[PDB]
Amino acid sequence: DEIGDAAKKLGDASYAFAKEVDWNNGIFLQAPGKLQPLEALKAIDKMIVMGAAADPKLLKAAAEAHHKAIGSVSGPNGVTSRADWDNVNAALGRVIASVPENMVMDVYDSVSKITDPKVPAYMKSLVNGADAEKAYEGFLAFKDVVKKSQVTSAAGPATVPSGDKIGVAAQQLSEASYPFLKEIDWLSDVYMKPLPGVSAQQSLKAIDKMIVMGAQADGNALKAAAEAHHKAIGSIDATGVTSAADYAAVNAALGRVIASVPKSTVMDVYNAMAGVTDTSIPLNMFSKVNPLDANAAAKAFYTFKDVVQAAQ
Amino acid sequence: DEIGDAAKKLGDASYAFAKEVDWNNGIFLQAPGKLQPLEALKAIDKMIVMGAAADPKLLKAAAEAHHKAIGSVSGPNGVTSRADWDNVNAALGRVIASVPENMVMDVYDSVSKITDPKVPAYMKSLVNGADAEKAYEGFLAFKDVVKKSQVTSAAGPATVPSGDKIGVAAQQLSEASYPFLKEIDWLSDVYMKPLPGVSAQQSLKAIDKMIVMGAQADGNALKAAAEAHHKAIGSIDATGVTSAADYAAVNAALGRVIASVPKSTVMDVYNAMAGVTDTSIPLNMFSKVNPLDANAAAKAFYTFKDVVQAAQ
Amino acid sequence: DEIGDAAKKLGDASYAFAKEVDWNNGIFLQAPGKLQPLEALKAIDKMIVMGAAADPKLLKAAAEAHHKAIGSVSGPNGVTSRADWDNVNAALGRVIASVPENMVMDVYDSVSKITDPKVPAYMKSLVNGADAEKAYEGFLAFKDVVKKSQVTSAAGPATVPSGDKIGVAAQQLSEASYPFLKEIDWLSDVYMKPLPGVSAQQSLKAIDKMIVMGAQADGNALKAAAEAHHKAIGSIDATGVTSAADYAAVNAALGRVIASVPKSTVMDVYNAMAGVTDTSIPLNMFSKVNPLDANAAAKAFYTFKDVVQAAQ
Ligand SMILES: CC(=O)O[C@H]1CC(C)(C)C(=C=C/C(C)=C/C=C/C=C/C=C(C)/C=C2C=C(/C=C/[C@@]34O[C@]3(C)C[C@@H](O)CC4(C)C)C(=O)O/2)[C@](C)(O)C1
Ligand SMILES: CC(=O)O[C@H]1CC(C)(C)C(=C=C/C(C)=C/C=C/C=C/C=C(C)/C=C2C=C(/C=C/[C@@]34O[C@]3(C)C[C@@H](O)CC4(C)C)C(=O)O/2)[C@](C)(O)C1
Ligand SMILES: CC(=O)O[C@H]1CC(C)(C)C(=C=C/C(C)=C/C=C/C=C/C=C(C)/C=C2C=C(/C=C/[C@@]34O[C@]3(C)C[C@@H](O)CC4(C)C)C(=O)O/2)[C@](C)(O)C1
Ligand SMILES: CC(=O)O[C@H]1CC(C)(C)C(=C=C/C(C)=C/C=C/C=C/C=C(C)/C=C2C=C(/C=C/[C@@]34O[C@]3(C)C[C@@H](O)CC4(C)C)C(=O)O/2)[C@](C)(O)C1
Ligand SMILES: CC(=O)O[C@H]1CC(C)(C)C(=C=C/C(C)=C/C=C/C=C/C=C(C)/C=C2C=C(/C=C/[C@@]34O[C@]3(C)C[C@@H](O)CC4(C)C)C(=O)O/2)[C@](C)(O)C1
Ligand SMILES: CC(=O)O[C@H]1CC(C)(C)C(=C=C/C(C)=C/C=C/C=C/C=C(C)/C=C2C=C(/C=C/[C@@]34O[C@]3(C)C[C@@H](O)CC4(C)C)C(=O)O/2)[C@](C)(O)C1
Ligand SMILES: CC(=O)O[C@H]1CC(C)(C)C(=C=C/C(C)=C/C=C/C=C/C=C(C)/C=C2C=C(/C=C/[C@@]34O[C@]3(C)C[C@@H](O)CC4(C)C)C(=O)O/2)[C@](C)(O)C1
Ligand SMILES: CC(=O)O[C@H]1CC(C)(C)C(=C=C/C(C)=C/C=C/C=C/C=C(C)/C=C2C=C(/C=C/[C@@]34O[C@]3(C)C[C@@H](O)CC4(C)C)C(=O)O/2)[C@](C)(O)C1
Ligand SMILES: CC(=O)O[C@H]1CC(C)(C)C(=C=C/C(C)=C/C=C/C=C/C=C(C)/C=C2C=C(/C=C/[C@@]34O[C@]3(C)C[C@@H](O)CC4(C)C)C(=O)O/2)[C@](C)(O)C1
Ligand SMILES: CC(=O)O[C@H]1CC(C)(C)C(=C=C/C(C)=C/C=C/C=C/C=C(C)/C=C2C=C(/C=C/[C@@]34O[C@]3(C)C[C@@H](O)CC4(C)C)C(=O)O/2)[C@](C)(O)C1
Ligand SMILES: CC(=O)O[C@H]1CC(C)(C)C(=C=C/C(C)=C/C=C/C=C/C=C(C)/C=C2C=C(/C=C/[C@@]34O[C@]3(C)C[C@@H](O)CC4(C)C)C(=O)O/2)[C@](C)(O)C1
Ligand SMILES: CC(=O)O[C@H]1CC(C)(C)C(=C=C/C(C)=C/C=C/C=C/C=C(C)/C=C2C=C(/C=C/[C@@]34O[C@]3(C)C[C@@H](O)CC4(C)C)C(=O)O/2)[C@](C)(O)C1
Ligand SMILES: CC(=O)O[C@H]1CC(C)(C)C(=C=C/C(C)=C/C=C/C=C/C=C(C)/C=C2C=C(/C=C/[C@@]34O[C@]3(C)C[C@@H](O)CC4(C)C)C(=O)O/2)[C@](C)(O)C1
Repeated sequence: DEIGDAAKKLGDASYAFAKEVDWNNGIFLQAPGKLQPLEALKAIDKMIVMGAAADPKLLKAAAEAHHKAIGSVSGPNGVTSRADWDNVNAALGRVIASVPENMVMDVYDSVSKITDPKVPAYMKSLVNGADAEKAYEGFLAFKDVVKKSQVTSAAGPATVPSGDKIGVAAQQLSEASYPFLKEIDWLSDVYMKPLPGVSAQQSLKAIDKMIVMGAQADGNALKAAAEAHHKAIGSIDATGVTSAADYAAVNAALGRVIASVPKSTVMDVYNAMAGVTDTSIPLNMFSKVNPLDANAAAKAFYTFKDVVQAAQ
Repeated sequence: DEIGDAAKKLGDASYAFAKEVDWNNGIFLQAPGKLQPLEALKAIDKMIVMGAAADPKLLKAAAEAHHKAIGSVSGPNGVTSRADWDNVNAALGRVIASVPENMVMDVYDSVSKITDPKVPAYMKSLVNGADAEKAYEGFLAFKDVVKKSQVTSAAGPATVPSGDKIGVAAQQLSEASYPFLKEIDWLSDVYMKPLPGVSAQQSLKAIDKMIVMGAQADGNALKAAAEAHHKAIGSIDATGVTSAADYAAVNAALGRVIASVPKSTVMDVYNAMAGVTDTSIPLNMFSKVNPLDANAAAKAFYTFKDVVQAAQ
Repeated sequence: DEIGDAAKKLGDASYAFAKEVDWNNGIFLQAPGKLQPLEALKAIDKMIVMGAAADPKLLKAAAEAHHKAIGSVSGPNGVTSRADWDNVNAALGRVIASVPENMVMDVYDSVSKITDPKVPAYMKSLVNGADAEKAYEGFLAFKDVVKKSQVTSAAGPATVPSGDKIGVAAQQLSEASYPFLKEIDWLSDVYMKPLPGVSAQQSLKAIDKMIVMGAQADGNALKAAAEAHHKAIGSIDATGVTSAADYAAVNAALGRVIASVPKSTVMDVYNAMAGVTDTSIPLNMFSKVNPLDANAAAKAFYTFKDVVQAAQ
């Protein structure tokens, strides 16, 4: 199609740059400058709004393209194959075209507000400058083709079930675990400390299982879950804690996402995460909160997941 | 006997409740409400007084019953068999009957002072309420049978060597290690942080080795060691640290306990604990004290254990 | 030779003491009293000056003697064989005789300033006192033989290369990593916290690989690298951080040391260190600094090592 043809031209312009980027650099776990959690949350919110508006089948296809790209990584910089680079870019271009321009620009603007002005020059300094310049000229041509195809209005929101078994169970989980939620330091930098002993390629294989799960999940359930997180961001207090009602709606929506893929897909995520998560990480997190509230939350989670399991 | 027959009736009333308690919940590592270390120490002291007064052969038998019960645990909640539930309850009833009523009530009163009033309702909320009520009615009938057999005066105290090789060596250990003892934060919540990567059932198998060791140990030596801890609690300062003299008496008494079982029984404890203790736990503890005082204490310990080893 | 013959007499006098010392005690990782980092750095500086003045072939031979001695360790206290004790003492005596008396006395004076006056008595208390006294009388006789052979003036400095590929690359590494260097707490006691789960004998086998590497490295390159550290100490600020220029000269000098042994010698060090370094140690260090500056330093290091690798 037009975007796919344009992605091939973009690859001609940009794959030399892609091969030189060191994708295994740990810097990409960090914020693009000083960490500003609530300012960053505004940018994530714009992304969540955009993802909720995007065509669910095109989001699926873009996830699938990234899964395939992970399988073709080679060499010391972690670069995917030329064909997969193009396949990812085409799929993302189709996603971009499925939402109105203002939603895309809102992401750009909100990310630019948290990005240190010196970040582009530092990134470019690690690669061949002419190749980066050629890649960017390629991007500018590509986005013109994307815009030609781009919708001018956003699709409406998802339907939200009420009183289903997961929703009822989520109320109980949320009441039991909100004290724990309120204890957690949502503004900490700890979430960007690296996983001890885990290479980027090993992390990527765990992320892959979540990408695969996303591609399998029900698109309407995913959309509704994104919408619930947008609501929740809007209701935070000064410490970043969402309201109790919005938390419960997040838990219900995520339970419905879990139940929209088979057990094996979810266990693949869990098992891959278990392989990369040092056992001191849960201990460190637990140690920062009230231990009674954490055990109350965990007991409630293990009860809730039985309701999800039955629905799944 | 009368208590054993009553324990069978108690089991008819209470085993349904036992099967539904989630014995693998980590909450039981935590204080029953907000941690109040010096108030809890008062409760532990009442337990120590009671244990020192109890019949050593009945304490032994109760330890043995728990060892046997650990072997029959099954199912997702960690419940022991019906037969072993009864065997534990009978053995504990005999222990209770071997001390005067006031010592038992002193434990109840001192634990009640640290227990949040909402704890019973939270526990009951996790199980079938009718079964918990039936279990408690069973307990009330059982305690009447126990009371009929209960002594009215406490048995006398233990015999204690003075100037034996272990006692002399304990003086040296204690002088070398009291600076370390004083450094430790006895009022911290860290001792209730869980063992990373270790399930409740794995921890239980390590605890089993200590229960086995207690069942083998000399009852008079155990009694004397309990009495030494009661005295040591009496002399604590405002930070919880006992006097140097009472510390030395504890070390001597514990050395005599160690030497009252064979080497293999003690090494079974050590090896099981090594299997559940993350190597960062000793480091974390060491990092909170003066490193010279910790090495002085450790060197003194490894000297002391040679005297214990020879006596053993 | 005269020093070797005298080392045999020293061994007759001191090996009984050596067998008694508990060389596996962790206390030797710690400062000899309260840690005083900048005062200790003055003593290290005197050792660096002395090492830079010492005969490089005799330093090599003394490193080799320690490598051999590690291989003959036996028994619970970690003592090397009698023959290797003598071989080490003779080799060290020859090193001492290769520098002027004032450089040796300067080390003694600067270490004595950081050593708590009670340290000698505590060490002696752990061994047979008569054997320690016999060993010290032996040392006093030995040092008289060493002095008879001792030079009266210091050998000259090393040649400092300029503009070689390693030096040019070190400029770039140093510019990129100086922000990280400035963040590190150089005055912390953390560097003397022990390695979790690693015995002294396991640590010793990792140190052995560095001793072997030192014995193989170019003596002039080692000398120049010592001299660069002496200069860097001279330019420290109140937090202990050397100047940017002296840091760059250290990096250049160390790169030349690395490139003066084959890759396999360096990888033997790395692999042995990987076997004794808990993966939480890099995380703990990373967590104390700016994560962007640490990743900038690391990316620059992995670029720099490619230049070293080509030269090597
Ligand atoms: C249902 C559900 O769960 O959905 C989930 C789905 C996902 C996908 C997983 C997900 C996500 C992530 C999302 C949405 C990411 C969105 C990314 C958007 C990127 C936008 C970009 C780069 C935009 C721009 C705009 C630019 C403009 C450049 C110029 O105008 C400038 C300034 C000046 C002009 O003179 C010239 C110009 C050159 C024209 C530019 O250069 O770039 C999320 C949040 O998890 C939700
Ligand atoms: C650790 C490791 O190894 O990770 C490996 C992981 C993988 C996945 C295997 C891998 C890979 C591939 C990767 C990451 C590819 C990333 C591609 C990103 C593509 C982004 C695109 C196209 C984004 C946009 C945004 C657009 C915006 C367009 C507009 O806003 C613009 C401007 C101006 C408006 O006026 C009009 C507009 C139209 C609204 C657009 O048109 O396009 C790799 C490299 O191997 C690394
Ligand atoms: C199209 C598109 O946009 O896709 C995007 C969609 C998203 C959603 C935005 C997105 C994402 C994120 C995704 C998918 C996240 C997935 C999360 C999965 C979580 C799974 C969990 C917690 C699983 C488990 C399993 C457990 C098991 C526990 C037990 O068995 C254990 C051990 C032992 C038993 O004795 C008891 C037991 C208790 C039974 C547990 O405790 O937990 C992504 C990547 O961006 C792609
Ligand atoms: C910086 C900042 O301020 O950020 C703010 C951002 C927000 C969004 C506003 C905000 C918030 C709210 C947040 C994060 C809420 C998070 C909720 C997470 C819910 C996750 C759920 C339910 C996941 C699961 C996984 C499940 C797995 C189930 C199974 O695998 C299990 C086990 C075992 C299998 O055998 C069977 C199975 C069924 C397969 C399940 O059943 O459920 C907050 C707090 O305000 C912070
Ligand atoms: C570009 C940029 O800046 O992006 C920014 C974007 C954001 C969104 C703003 C952002 C953010 C915030 C994020 C991701 C927050 C994530 C928070 C996660 C918190 C996780 C917690 C608490 C986990 C746990 C696990 C626990 C386990 C407890 C137990 O298992 C334990 C031990 C032992 C068992 O016996 C009992 C048990 C009870 C079961 C616990 O107790 O707690 C950030 C970082 O600012 C970056
Ligand atoms: C030598 C040596 O080392 O010994 C070691 C031995 C051990 C065993 C290992 C050891 C230990 C632990 C010990 C001793 C534990 C002791 C536990 C005691 C439990 C006591 C209980 C539950 C008592 C009560 C009392 C109750 C009263 C209820 C009522 O009166 C109430 C209010 C009102 C009435 O109207 C109705 C009523 C219903 C009548 C009740 O309901 O319960 C230790 C410390 O390590 C020392
Ligand atoms: C992680 C995991 O799996 O752990 C597993 C570990 C095990 C061991 C295998 C296991 C098990 C079994 C367990 C824990 C059993 C516990 C039993 C407790 C019994 C307690 C008893 C009888 C206590 C008392 C107290 C009494 C007090 C009586 C009086 O004070 C009363 C009232 C009133 C006074 O006026 C008169 C009095 C007479 C003075 C009494 O008469 O009796 C299980 C379940 O499998 C879990
Ligand atoms: C009837 C009744 O009431 O029973 C109750 C009685 C109690 C007492 C109240 C009770 C309890 C608690 C109990 C039993 C506690 C037991 C504690 C045991 C501690 C044992 C220790 C530290 C053992 C070791 C072994 C070590 C070995 C070290 C070395 O070998 C190593 C690696 C390598 C060699 O090269 C050098 C070495 C240096 C030689 C060491 O360093 O330490 C309980 C459970 O309540 C039951
Ligand atoms: C909250 C609060 O305030 O609490 C307060 C409570 C108190 C009680 C008042 C208090 C206090 C004092 C305390 C805790 C003192 C603790 C003393 C512990 C002593 C433990 C000893 C000796 C244990 C052992 C184990 C041994 C093992 C020996 C062997 O295995 C070894 C190695 C190797 C084998 O080959 C041979 C072997 C021979 C088998 C041994 O020889 O000895 C304090 C500080 O005031 C705090
Ligand atoms: C190029 C390269 O790689 O260099 C590296 C090489 C190394 C070797 C690895 C290295 C190193 C370490 C170095 C140099 C260590 C130096 C050690 C020196 C020790 C000196 C000693 C014990 C000196 C003395 C002096 C004493 C004097 C005693 C008396 O006078 C006193 C007071 C009073 C008189 O009345 C009696 C007396 C009895 C006469 C004594 O008793 O002891 C370094 C730094 O890494 C650099
Ligand atoms: C964990 C573990 O197991 O580690 C194992 C590691 C090994 C390596 C295997 C091992 C071993 C052996 C070891 C450590 C041996 C150490 C030997 C040290 C020797 C030091 C010597 C000779 C130092 C000096 C200093 C001198 C100074 C002389 C003068 O200044 C003096 C006074 C006075 C001036 O007026 C004149 C002077 C002339 C200037 C001198 O003449 O001599 C062991 C024991 O097995 C432990
Ligand atoms: C004669 C005399 O005086 O001798 C004395 C001389 C001295 C010098 C004073 C002395 C000393 C100290 C010495 C020798 C120190 C030696 C330091 C060596 C440092 C080596 C380092 C960091 C090596 C590496 C290797 C790495 C590998 C990384 C990778 O491969 C990895 C994993 C995976 C790939 O995919 C990518 C990769 C990135 C390629 C790395 O990242 O780092 C001593 C002991 O006193 C003796
Ligand atoms: C207390 C106090 O204040 O102390 C003050 C003390 C000072 C000295 C004044 C001071 C300072 C400065 C300091 C410490 C500087 C430290 C510099 C360290 C440089 C280390 C280097 C370059 C090491 C290496 C190792 C390399 C390995 C390369 C390879 O193995 C690699 C990877 C992979 C293989 O396949 C190939 C290979 C080629 C084999 C390499 O290429 O390089 C400061 C900060 O002021 C503090």
